[PDB]
Amino acid sequence: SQIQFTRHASDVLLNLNRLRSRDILTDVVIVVSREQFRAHKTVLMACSGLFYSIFTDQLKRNLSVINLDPEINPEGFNILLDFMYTSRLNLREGNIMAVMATAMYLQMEHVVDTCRKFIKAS
Amino acid sequence: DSQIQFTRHASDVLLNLNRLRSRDILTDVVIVVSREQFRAHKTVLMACSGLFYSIFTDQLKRNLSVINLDPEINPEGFNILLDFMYTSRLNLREGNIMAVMATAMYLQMEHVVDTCRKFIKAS
Ligand SMILES: Cc1cc(-c2cn(CC(=O)Nc3cc(N4CCOCC4)ncc3Cl)c3nc(-c4cnn(C)c4)n(C)c(=O)c23)cc(C#N)c1O
Ligand SMILES: Cc1cc(-c2cn(CC(=O)Nc3cc(N4CCOCC4)ncc3Cl)c3nc(-c4cnn(C)c4)n(C)c(=O)c23)cc(C#N)c1O
Repeated sequence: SQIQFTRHASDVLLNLNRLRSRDILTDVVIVVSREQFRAHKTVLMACSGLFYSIFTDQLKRNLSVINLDPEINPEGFNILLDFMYTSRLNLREGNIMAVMATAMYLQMEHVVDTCRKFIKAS
Repeated sequence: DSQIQFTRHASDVLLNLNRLRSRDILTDVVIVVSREQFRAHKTVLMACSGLFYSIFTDQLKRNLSVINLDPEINPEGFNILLDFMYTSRLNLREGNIMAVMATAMYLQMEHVVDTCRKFIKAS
């Protein structure tokens, strides 16, 4: 017998995004071409297969500054990073290309799937 | 303006954070509760507790790796609330209601406290 708090997880994520906005306990800077992004490694690992792999591998686990592949563009990463901390994704025909490629690179199948559906729809 | 919202994202994030805790991956604090030690992520503690948010909002308190709770706090009560923080689920029983409530009040977790109040009424 347990009590289920329906909004707990969502409330936790809100507060994690609050901490991100004020740069509290952020422990990694993601560099994407010309832009810097600060985040929590734990959240990154919780939302991306790439980051889960990096931060559990003996080569890159302790890095505090990560450089994504040059082909990734900052606009797409910003979108997916905001999704990580909000569960919300702003998808349009003008950014779907970048969003889908970034999500495939970050290994985030749900966004990829949603992108594929968005394409075959329009 | 509008956007797509993934209804299960947050729950899966929390589950993966709990998996990292179980693996002791990127845990950055030890909470000492009488004779017991609990490892955790400050970020989750801050996101779930008014006490932990207040403590760790100080970068010098945030630098600490060992936090001793009030010695009067029951370790089983804290363990129940720690599991709750990482799962959204609270194991409330007649055998533990008093420890959970006192601990929830100490950690400044209103929803659990009020849940315990409703529980005590129903009993
Ligand atoms: C909430 C959310 C999460 C993810 C998402 C997160 N992670 C990383 C991840 O799994 N971390 C953890 C896994 C475990 N394990 C416990 C034992 O069993 C399960 C694994 N423990 C702790 C952590 Cl932290 C993803 N990894 C992949 C992937 C690609 N190749 N492989 C081999 C895996 N794919 C495809 C994904 O989608 C995601 C994506 C989205 C989206 N969109 C999303 O919303
Ligand atoms: C999901 C969940 C959360 C909480 C819960 C979490 N926090 C801590 C918290 O808010 N941290 C953050 C706050 C902010 N903001 C602060 C205000 O504006 C600027 C930004 N930014 C990031 C973070 Cl991390 C709580 N603090 C109190 C409390 C008691 N006195 N005071 C003064 C506060 N009470 C009563 C609570 O319940 C909770 C409890 C439960 C339960 N049960 C639960 O399920």
